[PDB]
Amino acid sequence: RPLSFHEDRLFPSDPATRSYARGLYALVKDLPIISPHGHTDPSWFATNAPFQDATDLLLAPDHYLFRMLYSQGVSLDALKVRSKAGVPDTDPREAWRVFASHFYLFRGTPSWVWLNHVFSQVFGFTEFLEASNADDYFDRITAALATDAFRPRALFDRFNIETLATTEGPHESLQHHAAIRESGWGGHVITAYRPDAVIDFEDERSPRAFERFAETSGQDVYSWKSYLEAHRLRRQAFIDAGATSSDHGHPTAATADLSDVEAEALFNSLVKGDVTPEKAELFRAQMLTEMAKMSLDDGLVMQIHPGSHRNHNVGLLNSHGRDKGADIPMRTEYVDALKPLLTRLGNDPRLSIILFTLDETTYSRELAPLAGHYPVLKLGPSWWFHDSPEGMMRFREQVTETAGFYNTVGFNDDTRAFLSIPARHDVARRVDSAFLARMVAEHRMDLVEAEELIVDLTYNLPKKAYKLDQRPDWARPATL
Amino acid sequence: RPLSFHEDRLFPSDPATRSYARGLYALVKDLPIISPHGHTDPSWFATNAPFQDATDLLLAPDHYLFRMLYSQGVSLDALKVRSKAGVPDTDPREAWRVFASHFYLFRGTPSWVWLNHVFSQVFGFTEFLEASNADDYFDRITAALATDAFRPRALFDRFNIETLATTEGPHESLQHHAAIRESGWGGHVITAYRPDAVIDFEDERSPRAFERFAETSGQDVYSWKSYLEAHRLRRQAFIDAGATSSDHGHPTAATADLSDVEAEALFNSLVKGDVTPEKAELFRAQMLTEMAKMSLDDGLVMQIHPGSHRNHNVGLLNSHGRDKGADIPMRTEYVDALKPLLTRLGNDPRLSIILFTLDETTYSRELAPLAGHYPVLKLGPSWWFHDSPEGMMRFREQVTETAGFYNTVGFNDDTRAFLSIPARHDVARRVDSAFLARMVAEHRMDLVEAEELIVDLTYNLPKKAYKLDQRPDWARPATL
Amino acid sequence: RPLSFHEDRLFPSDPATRSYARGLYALVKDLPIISPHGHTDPSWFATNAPFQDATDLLLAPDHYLFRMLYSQGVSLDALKVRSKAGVPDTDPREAWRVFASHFYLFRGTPSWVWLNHVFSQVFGFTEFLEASNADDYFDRITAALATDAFRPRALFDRFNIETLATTEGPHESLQHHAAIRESGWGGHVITAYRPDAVIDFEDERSPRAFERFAETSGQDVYSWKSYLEAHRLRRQAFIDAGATSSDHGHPTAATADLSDVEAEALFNSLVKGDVTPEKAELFRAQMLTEMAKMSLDDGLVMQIHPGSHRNHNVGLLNSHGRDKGADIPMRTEYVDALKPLLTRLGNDPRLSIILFTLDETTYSRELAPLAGHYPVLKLGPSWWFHDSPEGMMRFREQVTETAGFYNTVGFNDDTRAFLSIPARHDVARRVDSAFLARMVAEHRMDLVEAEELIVDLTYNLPKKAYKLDQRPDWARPAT
Ligand SMILES: [K+]
Ligand SMILES: [K+]
Ligand SMILES: [K+]
Repeated sequence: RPLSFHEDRLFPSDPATRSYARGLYALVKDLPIISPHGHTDPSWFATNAPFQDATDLLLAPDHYLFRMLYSQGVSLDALKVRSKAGVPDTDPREAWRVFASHFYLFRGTPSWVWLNHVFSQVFGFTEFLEASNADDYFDRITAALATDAFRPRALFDRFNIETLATTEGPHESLQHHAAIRESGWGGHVITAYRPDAVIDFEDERSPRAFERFAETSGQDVYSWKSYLEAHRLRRQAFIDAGATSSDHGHPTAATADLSDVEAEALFNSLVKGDVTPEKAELFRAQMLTEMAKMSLDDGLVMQIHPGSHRNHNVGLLNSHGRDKGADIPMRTEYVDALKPLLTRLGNDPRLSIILFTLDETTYSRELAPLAGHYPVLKLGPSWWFHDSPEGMMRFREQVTETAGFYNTVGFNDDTRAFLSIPARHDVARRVDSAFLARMVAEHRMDLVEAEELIVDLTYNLPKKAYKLDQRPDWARPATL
Repeated sequence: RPLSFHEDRLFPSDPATRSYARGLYALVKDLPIISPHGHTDPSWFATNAPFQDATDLLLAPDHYLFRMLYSQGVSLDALKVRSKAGVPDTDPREAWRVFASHFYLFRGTPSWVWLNHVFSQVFGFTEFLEASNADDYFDRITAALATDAFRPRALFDRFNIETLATTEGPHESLQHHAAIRESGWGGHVITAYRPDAVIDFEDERSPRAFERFAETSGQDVYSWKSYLEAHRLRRQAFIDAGATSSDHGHPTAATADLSDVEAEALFNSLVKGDVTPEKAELFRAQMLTEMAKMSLDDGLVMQIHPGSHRNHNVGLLNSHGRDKGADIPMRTEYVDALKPLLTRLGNDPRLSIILFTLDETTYSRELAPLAGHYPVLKLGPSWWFHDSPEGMMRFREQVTETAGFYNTVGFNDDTRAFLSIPARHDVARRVDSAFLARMVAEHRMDLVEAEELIVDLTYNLPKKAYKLDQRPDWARPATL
Repeated sequence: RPLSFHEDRLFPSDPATRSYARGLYALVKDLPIISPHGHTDPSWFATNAPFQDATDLLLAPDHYLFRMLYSQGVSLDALKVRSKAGVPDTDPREAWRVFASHFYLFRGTPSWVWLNHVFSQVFGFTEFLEASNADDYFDRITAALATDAFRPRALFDRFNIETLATTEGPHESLQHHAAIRESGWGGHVITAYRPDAVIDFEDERSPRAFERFAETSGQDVYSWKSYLEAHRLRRQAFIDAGATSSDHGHPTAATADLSDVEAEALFNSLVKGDVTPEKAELFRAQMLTEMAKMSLDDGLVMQIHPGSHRNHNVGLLNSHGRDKGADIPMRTEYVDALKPLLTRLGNDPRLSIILFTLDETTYSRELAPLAGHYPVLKLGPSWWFHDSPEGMMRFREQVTETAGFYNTVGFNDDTRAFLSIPARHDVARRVDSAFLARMVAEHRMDLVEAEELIVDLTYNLPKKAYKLDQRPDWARPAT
């Protein structure tokens, strides 16, 4: 069976609308990729070591894929998924065989589009992945990964990535990032500040996180005023690594505006070990405001990623640990939650906040009204389960009416799967084009406006929001 | 004015999409109906007595219809709706006359589609229902009901129903199901286990339910371990009557994982008469887990139907009683709610749970993320008010990207109106055809995949999910 | 760059569906405007004084426009927005300049459609608004407002408005309405009862509104039984001014059924000064039921507009005050909330309630199942942030299947911007035509049904629902 990957995919069937869409996408398809939020390993580009298997690249590290298979009765051992006891005994060929046999599950899901984009456009496959085709797929991409063109830096250059952001905590060292810039390569690989491990006292890996947060900053992190200094010192070390943004994956969008003493008192109680869910929530809430207060000084762009019920499968958390596809969205609140921070700093020009959600109902109700008013608020793209074609379309249909396009930030891939990056960004460009085309076709915007918009949405608006206009000296110049 | 019931109804207007839709539907339109959850009376097929009126068959027992009329100033006595004081004194012809004169209300509703299917396909009417057409409709339906071709069993065969499930509690007899099997007629009419009345202590008809639950089981029902034995024995009796499923219509999706002594303690308090809203919730929650623990042994597929505010009209509950169209959906939660059961049994191979909702906002947020991960969880079709062209489409648009298609169970009609069964299944088939057609037209799926999926969704997937693959000897063999 | 305002705007691109839409809209485009809920100033038509600037008419009063600009970093002083310290020192021409340079922000928003309608249809502009175009736009509409064709009364007649309802509290005078109905101009301008200031005790302007509520009624407003009489007497004065409606903008849709004695107990505590959030909520809850009980006698139609977290920007409330575009929607509940009122009066033929929402998730879940059952309940059109093409389409797509079309109430504009009224009503007619066309094209309704429906939805249904069938003798006959 052939792999048919149509040049006009994701555009609406209506030929009038499809013709407008294709023209808008034409203006935008070969523009460089700006990836200002993501979870790729910077040690891939630091060492420039090859990837080994198809499984180690596409199957084992991607939770979107092994979720579905786990959901249908397949063990994580059968797919070589990294356990807490280490990498399983399974043959990487046999792990791939199981995936290929279960590839039908992904029909109508965005993984069908992303992987077939990788298969047809990166590897040049001409047949569709099945059980009969499985081994041919395995050894042909294993062989491709051994070649010099499929080295991490070479792929970065081939994919036309202008900016790539990894996410690191304050307790981990930025040694791999230093290696990117002191090598002459010039690929603009940046970091972002995720202090979640030293902010969430209910995190099980928080005691060890605090311990190496002390090493990296050289401060008394168990006393409040030097805990804050430690954040300031580490933030500056991130800005020195090029970072322009901070990221905050809290369970809630809650913020608080405690006095310096009220915060210290709370900090003392939690460090003492008297950790209640109420105190831990309030500290996370106070830290959002505290991080924003530092952003007034150091100029970091603040991303809030709330609403994930992390580690919902308890039995899986014991056996395999974090990020194994069992993080489930919760209903999130913003109007009452963000009010304390917005009372203090909501009209401040020096602050920039980008809001994400796992709860689509808040789009037209809360997010678009808030962001269409507050100078500091901006709207991030549809995230996680919603970075799909239908989720992206719902975003545009529900957000634009009140917020407009200029109160959004564009798109990020938000992935560990490196090869899927051009695939994911392509999908975004086509869906934006489809939305914009429909506005032209229904005479809700002029074509001249639409042609200005995709270039803005794709390229200019991400760059302004993430303060990416100032390229460093160690990076390549920005060219079209 | 003519009854124009078009061949291309429910397909999108876009001609390229419409023609894919038409092609997929043709592959599926004449497949047998599998109806694994519903509320038809089993006595209809055991006695094979004819229906009497157009009013008694279409108007009086259907709450979808009299709701709208009651909503517009019509009394239920005017429409011959069974009161708590019995069947009203009004003329069935006059009841039909009022409905006919108010049939315009249903413009744009799915009942327009279902009833016009019944009028044009089942009865062969050629004119549209109006006030001046009313009497002609009444006596032509009534005359038709006297014929041998409109006997319940004869209609079951004409409709090409393969499997029909009814819904009984543990306190009622499986009298009519035994009579169906024992007869020469080979219709596969089965049952479903719905223990709601002996589980909800806040149910007003619970003390009488518990009383006859003791008669049907022969057990000490007001003592814990033998209340559980009474459930096991009754479930076995349902299995022997052909049941493959259980059904749970609780106010919430809440589950619990109490110890044996904690469960007995709570049970004893409620049996004593200390029914507090908190304790009644906890028992309904604990019983969800308890039914799943029984399902580990007997293989009953567990359907959860939560989130209905039953009997919202208090005045109507006093005068007429239950199921009179005053049950309003509530905001429903699944993530925290289902966690205690999923921690215990979420990764078990032997357990099969099907989740339904009245809260469409949980599709992309909670249900699909949960069902796209857990081995035990599957998604039921859009239910009740969302069992409709716009509703089924929203389900498919919001659920597919995370759960896929193979984590869904197809379609159930969930109706008492027997004549609307082929009408409702036809709507399911056209909307599914329309959705798949849009995937093909926008090149998000290959035609080959869509042709496979339409047949699976219609026939194979409802069969697998409801364990309908073993026909019993007392029914017909399954042919296309 | 030309101002191209296409004659088939807002209809779907699909040529067959579009052709149906165009035919349904043709049946309805020139019908008179029924505006059963709005916030226009009755003194405009009473005095018939002209409007001054482009800024004072279009930019400064409309919060949809200055929301977007403030959101991008523009000060409200730079846009001549009324502060608490009065009208700013800035030039109206220079305020217009800022808006014109930032008109690109409104791409994809309903403000694009409304304003270009005003620009092309009301004014006759031929070029698109830009920074280089700013000054020409300003003084050409400044000069047009001086002319006799653009006087409030002349525009009312030109726009073919049949009915206009304004919104007044019980503590203010209906002098301007009295001036309307005694002059020879036959424009049907009515009012609507909005008792929010004398019911919400957490309102900062409540103690002052209680004082003038006593003045206009001549009752002991600070004791329960005469407080209720003060409402009844003021409600009669509104009906004298032609009002058919009351409006209730509470934070919650909560209702209550307290006894006469529990209600007085609660009232007495709040008048004492013991205002707690729980007591204030319960009073707002009880007062909804009380207004409903009054509606059984005087026949007023009850509009519930819940869910707005008003004055979310604290610093802006202190500096500029109310209605400055910082009123954010909250999640709203209707099922448990409306139950105490519906247990008492849910089946009563004399009662009419119209339900609004700011929370689109309640449409298919709560609002349509409630309205598709209870004899008293009806659904108002998509409100505020949702009175827009995608919002109205989501409304129709989520409400119709359970509630039907006859449990809805048509459209209202809900606006201060008087020139935007025909624009907003046109959008409503185009989207309704679009939705009905899609039903016909998918053969879910017949064309005969759709042809009846847009005329009902546009004209007949709003009139029946707001009891606008009996024209008073001071107003022009409807034609
Ligand atoms: K599953
Ligand atoms: K109604
Ligand atoms: K903003």
